[PDB]
Amino acid sequence: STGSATTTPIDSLDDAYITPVQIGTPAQTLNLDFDTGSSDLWVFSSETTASEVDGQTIYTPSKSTTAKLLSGATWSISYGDGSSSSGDVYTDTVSVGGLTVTGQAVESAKKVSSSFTEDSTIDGLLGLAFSTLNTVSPTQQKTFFDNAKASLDSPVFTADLGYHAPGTYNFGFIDTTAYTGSITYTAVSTKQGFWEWTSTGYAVGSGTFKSTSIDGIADTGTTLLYLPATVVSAYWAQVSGAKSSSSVGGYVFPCSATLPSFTFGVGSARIVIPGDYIDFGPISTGSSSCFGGIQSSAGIGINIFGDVALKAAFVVFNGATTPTLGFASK
Ligand SMILES: NCc1ccc(C(F)(F)F)cc1
Ligand SMILES: NCc1ccc(C(F)(F)F)cc1
Repeated sequence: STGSATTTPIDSLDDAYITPVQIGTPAQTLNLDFDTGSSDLWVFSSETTASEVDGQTIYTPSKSTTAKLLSGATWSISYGDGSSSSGDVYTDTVSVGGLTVTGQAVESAKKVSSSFTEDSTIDGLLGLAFSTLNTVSPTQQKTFFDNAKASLDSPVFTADLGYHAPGTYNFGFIDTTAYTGSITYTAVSTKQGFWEWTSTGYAVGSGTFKSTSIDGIADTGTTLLYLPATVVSAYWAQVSGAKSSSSVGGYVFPCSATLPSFTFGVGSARIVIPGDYIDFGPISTGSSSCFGGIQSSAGIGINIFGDVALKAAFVVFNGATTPTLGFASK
């Protein structure tokens, strides 16, 4: 079997992408944030503290004839940005673009952090990292991808994120019409539960390519590109007037500047991020200081190839017994 679903940016800056997901019988359609950096499928629900819901579409298990409460199971998650949520667990039927999984763990939020409440466009998250990171206790649960793997034509999914435009998540097949040239595959380490890989280096604009190993994770659930301080300093040094601002919390630049592209290596291949992808607009309404899309990972502890990098490529998440990541230009 296969599945295909359109994913849409939630705002004018591509801060996140939402994809419609059908849950329950009859279907309840929720717009979920597909997150290859986490492994919980959790949703706003009829059980969520009422004051913590502000416009989200909620999952109502009591209206689904296929929902079963997973007795005694709870979940609690904290994301690298400080957001968090927790609740109890149902199993139900979950469908993504024609691909159906029965008995999927659907984690019902009882409590969500403020950043989720204020995001009226995101009804929940669909985790696509490895199931070892799932937070359900006392019995760990599998991700949607792990549950679907056996019935998929090929144990893969692909991310084709758009720049200020819709894109596509495909499950079980590779669309050879969606990219140019060849796909370059690179080894993945699952030892931390992430889609973790090693980039072979970088270039700033038309500068010389620097061969150097950068270990990081492919994370559709993170907006920006977080790289080591040496690399990030080399990039912003090429933008007149750019500086790291402690009050803002990262590199800012004059909104009148033109940004250079950023190239990152995948084996012997190169993915080029156009400079416009790195502009995240004014730091406050009406400001002439703009926020940069490439930031330092020094405070994080791991390098993150977030949406800024991934949307410049066609990305294959190969969940074979030896997992790999594939990157192609598009
Ligand atoms: N998108 C999920 C996510 C968020 C943060 C991290 C961090 F910070 F731990 F790297 C990993 C994965
Ligand atoms: N990386 C996972 C993640 C995704 C979105 C959010 C937000 F935007 F809702 F806060 C937090 C954490």
